[PDB]
Amino acid sequence: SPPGTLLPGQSPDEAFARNSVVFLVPGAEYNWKNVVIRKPVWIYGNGATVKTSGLGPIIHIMGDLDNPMDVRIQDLTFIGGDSPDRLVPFSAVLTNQMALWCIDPRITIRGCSFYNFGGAAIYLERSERDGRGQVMITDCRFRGCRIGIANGGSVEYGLASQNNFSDCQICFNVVGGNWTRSGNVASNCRCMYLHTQGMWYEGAAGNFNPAHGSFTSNTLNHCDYGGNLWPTEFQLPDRVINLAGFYFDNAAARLPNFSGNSQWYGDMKLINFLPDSTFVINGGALYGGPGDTGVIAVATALAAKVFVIGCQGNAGQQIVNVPAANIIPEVGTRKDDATQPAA
Amino acid sequence: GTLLPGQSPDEAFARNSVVFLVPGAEYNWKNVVIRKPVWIYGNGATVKTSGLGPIIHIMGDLDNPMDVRIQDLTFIGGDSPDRLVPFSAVLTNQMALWCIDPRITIRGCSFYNFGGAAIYLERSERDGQVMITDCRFRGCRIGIANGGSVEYGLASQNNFSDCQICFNVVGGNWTRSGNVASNCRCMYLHTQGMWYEGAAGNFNPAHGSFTSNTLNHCDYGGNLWPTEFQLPDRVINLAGFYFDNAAARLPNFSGNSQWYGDMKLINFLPDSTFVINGGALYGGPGDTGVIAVATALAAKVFVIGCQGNAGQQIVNVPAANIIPEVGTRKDDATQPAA
Amino acid sequence: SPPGTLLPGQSPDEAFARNSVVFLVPGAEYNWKNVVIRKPVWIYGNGATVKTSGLGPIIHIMGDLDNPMDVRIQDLTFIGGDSPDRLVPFSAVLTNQMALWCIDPRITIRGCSFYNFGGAAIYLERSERDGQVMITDCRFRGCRIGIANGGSVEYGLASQNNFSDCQICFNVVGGNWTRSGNVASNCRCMYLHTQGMWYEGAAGNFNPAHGSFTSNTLNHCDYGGNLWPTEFQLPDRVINLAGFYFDNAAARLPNFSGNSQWYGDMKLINFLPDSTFVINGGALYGGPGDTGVIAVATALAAKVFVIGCQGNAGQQIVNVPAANIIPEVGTRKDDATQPAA
Ligand code: MMC
Ligand code: MMC
Ligand code: MMC
Ligand code: MMC
Ligand code: MMC
Ligand code: MMC
Ligand code: MMC
Ligand code: MMC
Ligand code: MMC
Ligand code: MMC
Ligand SMILES: [Cl-]
Ligand SMILES: [Cl-]
Ligand SMILES: [Cl-]
Ligand SMILES: [Cl-]
Ligand SMILES: [Cl-]
Ligand SMILES: [Cl-]
Ligand SMILES: [Cl-]
Ligand SMILES: [Cl-]
Ligand SMILES: [Cl-]
Ligand SMILES: [Cl-]
Ligand SMILES: [Cl-]
Ligand SMILES: [Cl-]
Ligand SMILES: [Cl-]
Ligand SMILES: [Cl-]
Repeated sequence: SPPGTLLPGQSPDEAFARNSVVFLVPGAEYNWKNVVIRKPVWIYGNGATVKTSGLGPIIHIMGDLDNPMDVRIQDLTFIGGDSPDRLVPFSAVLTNQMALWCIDPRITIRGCSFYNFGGAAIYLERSERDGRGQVMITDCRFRGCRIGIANGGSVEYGLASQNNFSDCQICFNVVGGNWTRSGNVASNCRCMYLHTQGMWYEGAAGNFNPAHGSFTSNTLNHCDYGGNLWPTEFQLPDRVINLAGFYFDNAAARLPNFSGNSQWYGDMKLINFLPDSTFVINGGALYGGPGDTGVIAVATALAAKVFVIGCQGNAGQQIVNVPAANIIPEVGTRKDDATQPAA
Repeated sequence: GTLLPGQSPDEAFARNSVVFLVPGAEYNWKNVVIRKPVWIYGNGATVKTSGLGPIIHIMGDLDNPMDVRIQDLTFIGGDSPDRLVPFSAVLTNQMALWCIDPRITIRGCSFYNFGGAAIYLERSERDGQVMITDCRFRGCRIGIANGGSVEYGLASQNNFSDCQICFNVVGGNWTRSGNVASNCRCMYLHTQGMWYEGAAGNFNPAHGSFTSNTLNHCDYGGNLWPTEFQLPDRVINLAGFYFDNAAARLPNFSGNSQWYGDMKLINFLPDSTFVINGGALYGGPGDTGVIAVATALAAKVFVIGCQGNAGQQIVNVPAANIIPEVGTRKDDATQPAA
Repeated sequence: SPPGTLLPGQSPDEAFARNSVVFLVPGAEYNWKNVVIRKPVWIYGNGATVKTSGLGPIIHIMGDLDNPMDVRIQDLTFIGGDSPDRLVPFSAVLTNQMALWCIDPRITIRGCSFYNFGGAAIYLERSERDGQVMITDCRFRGCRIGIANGGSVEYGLASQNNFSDCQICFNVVGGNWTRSGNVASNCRCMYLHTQGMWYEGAAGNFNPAHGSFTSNTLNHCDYGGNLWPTEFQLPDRVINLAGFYFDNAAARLPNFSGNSQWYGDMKLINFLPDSTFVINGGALYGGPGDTGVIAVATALAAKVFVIGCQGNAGQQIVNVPAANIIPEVGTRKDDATQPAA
């Protein structure tokens, strides 16, 4: 192997430690487990596939926020197992079933695919509370994963755009604040966006300065009806929750900006958020029914702070607890029901 | 993995999972067939062709997890186009890529002077992720044609210029975001009885997402393609955005710029509303960049959070449906014409 | 040296003039100054780094708008110096401290990084008034200006880029660009357009701005992170920068939708009267004090709308009439001393 090439069966750790850039064998099958990257390196995957066994992650990446060079991973497929067991309860042990675990990340992940991870396919965390460590995840595919992307507290200002999710329970497990998530396509996932207190994958910085990012031009279809196979019921560290397409429950956090999103048979649960704010579902397409499929529900206590502006939709779409004066133009069927949203 | 000019592409694709072209070289291909996933690193090469297209036929395997991927490759379909020739079934073959049952990624490629659709995607049967990003389309009759049941694709950050129709839309649920189009007659077309519906037909159509796009100089100040356009069974008069299908819903439409970029909302499924949200609507003088809705459906259309000038005409949408006021509101039941 | 490879220490000018596509040595360190590209060429940077010295640009690119092939630069890091001197007054001298100076560009810049440029990291100009431009997935850090597009450099796309610790991200003259999905933090100004700018180029301040500005984030511009000064020297006067600064009676504002402004002040000083402007679908968070103020000139206030925006009580909206703000967001205020140029 000339310098820069990493063959199947060779030691990845040694290759990464000795090279600033590494090229994999085009279309080859690798088998990696707990590989450790301690310095910036670029990996050109060249259409290769990385399988694994046992307890993940496939790669541990120890970031150096001081170093101007980023870790970059392009054009690589990661396989976490065979098609998932969706009925297994989630637990601390399964949080290890990751493709990438990055701490203090300065990373670019572009054109990669992630199949059948029992935890988060990608997990980013910060070793200490503070965003000069820029994170970019674009043009990736996620299929069969429990969680797509988990960003811990103080992993901030990342960009996750133009990704495609299908058959995942939770696409974005959101803790760290200020991310832009734009132009992502999701279908047959229980939940595109989850934020609450007491989450998995908060990391060492904890649930700090959370969410309040940007969520634009995304599609979240068939969350609760007409495609998704993952259960609604989901085990957090201290309690069970009932997932929705968009789930937000944290009295100490603000919601992201929410504009240009399509929700066909979604459901959205705005359970709790910081009272010194408003929230607008802006420029959305809201399609649902018949029955309670693709419901948007807000806590009555906060309903007056929620608006639905410039949205299109059908009569079958239910909007729950938002005052009629707050919905311009009329869209869907407006309803009052203080039992909704349930946590 | 290297494929040289003059070698057989079919053999190279059938024998390799990944193929690298000679950087900057000129290839000459015609009716190449790909039957298994393969990645092509184009490396700035150019592919010319002759006769009847496509340049490449791609027979997809939806069962197979690997995608076909094509990067950094320029496709040339001919010399600068004959814009006055009537469109016909024969010209539908003048394609760069024809993909069936696609699981495909097309990134950083350029498509010049195709007499049909530069890219055509179809499904062999009614119900495979599709990504088309950072591509350039210039001089093509049609940019991207997605047939019925080719759904949930992403076409973003592409640039279209001097094309008659950028997106020939049949298949549903695509995201089309951040595309820049100038001097094209039509950015988006959906109707019944289209070209390139493919085997699944006009099924579960449109109702996708159309955000942050720019469609400029469609009917004035740049475009050279004719308005009049031949579908299989009738002639239509194109607009920057043309929608006529009583059995389909419109996409979400937010953050788009329309400078001299006419829109015709002729017909759509009555159990829906439509909003032109967060747009910039600039037009006039005269009837340039008109937004027109059928009077029968006008009450279901809203123009919300849009900016624009006095010269921009908005036709048949009720005044109560336009917040804030933008342009010059007008009633005219002869608009929009098919 | 096989065809298409350019090694450190070899002449870049000769390599570019002899090849249509060039591959750099993966992860190698190059040192270039005033390299000249006269014909389309693609550069695969392969994670290499380019340092420089003296007066920039690192690369001069003389475009041929007649030629269908683009210049393409991928996966390359450009270093303009050590961490910047933010208190130095800006002057004509420093405008040369660029990574890329392109004239009559047909160019794609993808996956590149730009560190510590004393001028514009990227400057695009047109040699004559009336060529597709794409700048995506790039990082800009410590630069005075990120991207400067001169007059008649139009219809470019700048999307999915990340800016931090820059004074001005986009120095906007040329019209009709789409700027979408960009993330900026700790920069004094994300968008600047006015008369009498730096980097107007040979075509001047012609057919300016009026593009598209969507899904961007501009955070901590005037508070809580940014270290660059507000006060900024243009050729003929000093201005006081804001996160979004627009002052040109002869130009229209871009479409403005889906943007987040946390401590991200906006000054709409002057713009063409035959238009309206809408802050659509935004998140507007500010306070306490005058941090993240949105201010419009009282003369033009009636033409400005704030539609479908969310925010907090601390966010100040100045001079926009109450009837123009739907739904209510922030604290509405009248003050004709704002915005100051
Ligand atoms: C971070 Hg292992
Ligand atoms: C970190 Hg602003
Ligand atoms: C995808 Hg919900
Ligand atoms: C089928 Hg939406
Ligand atoms: C599908 Hg050829
Ligand atoms: C391009 Hg209309
Ligand atoms: C030129 Hg708008
Ligand atoms: C173009 Hg120097
Ligand atoms: C970044 Hg203001
Ligand atoms: C702190 Hg935003
Ligand atoms: Cl660790
Ligand atoms: Cl679905
Ligand atoms: Cl967020
Ligand atoms: Cl191979
Ligand atoms: Cl065929
Ligand atoms: Cl034009
Ligand atoms: Cl659509
Ligand atoms: Cl009004
Ligand atoms: Cl070469
Ligand atoms: Cl020059
Ligand atoms: Cl976008
Ligand atoms: Cl602009
Ligand atoms: Cl938007
Ligand atoms: Cl004034």
